[PDB]
Amino acid sequence: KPWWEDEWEVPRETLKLVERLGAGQFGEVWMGYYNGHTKVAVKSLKQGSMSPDAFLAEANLMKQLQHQRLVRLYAVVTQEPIYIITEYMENGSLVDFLKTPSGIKLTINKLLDMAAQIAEGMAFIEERNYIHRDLRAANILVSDTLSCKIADFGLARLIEDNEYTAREGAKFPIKWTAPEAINYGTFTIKSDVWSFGILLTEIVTHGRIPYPGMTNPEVIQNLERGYRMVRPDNCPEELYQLMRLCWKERPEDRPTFDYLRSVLEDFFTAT
Ligand SMILES: COc1ccc2c(c1)c(-c1cc3nccnc3[nH]1)cn2C
Repeated sequence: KPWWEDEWEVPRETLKLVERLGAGQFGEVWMGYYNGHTKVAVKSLKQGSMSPDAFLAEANLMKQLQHQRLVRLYAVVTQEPIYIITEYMENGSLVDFLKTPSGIKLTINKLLDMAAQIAEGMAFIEERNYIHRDLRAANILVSDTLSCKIADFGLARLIEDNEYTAREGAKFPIKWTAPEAINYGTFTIKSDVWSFGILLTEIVTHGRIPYPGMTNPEVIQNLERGYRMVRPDNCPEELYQLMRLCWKERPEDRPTFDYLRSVLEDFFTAT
């Protein structure tokens, strides 16, 4: 729909940017208020840094993916500078939160709780025939009530047929990305499952970088041998064995996201 007819389009006057949370190559991220009272997060596009159409594609995708466990699109300003306005998450990135004084005091119980909420969000995505492709602690946001939500749908895709294949020159974070997606550029919901496995190590290690003390080539090489990530410190063996299902050699052998939720809910209540 055209902006003058789009229900997500708002006048720019309704927004007040209060505090800059981040700045990068492609724009900024602010905490602000909509109509005076409603805390929102504003992502503004740096005019010229990238394509307005490419920028907005993230918003259009969020129109299709609405759920309590996914960070919600709030509105767009489609005149330059382009704004994407979203649900505000008071506790920010999971990778950052786990490192704060509060984050540090969480029981393994609450950690499993959180892990279950993420998998619940991914189950909705799995069921809607989407993939995320960028799943990792840095892209999970945390509310003021210590609940978690999927974020960053920049690379997220709808799957008409089974697979989305990226460019041959396309490059992805090597520690989080499934072998097939690194090697062949082929992504499926199953390659998100692999990332989920890695994310579990970030949760239990409180946001430490995966594969401690290993370069990418060493990581790619260990995997090809049949090795997986060394048991993280203080990791329940149950959770570790769950990570392992996520890291199965064949995509189709990796569990569903609905299975992972249900399993993580059993771990959680049993503690
Ligand atoms: C740059 O990363 C940060 C650092 C601190 C932060 C943030 C992001 C956020 C935050 C970023 C963010 N982005 C979208 C929707 N909700 C959000 N909440 C809140 N705090 C307190």
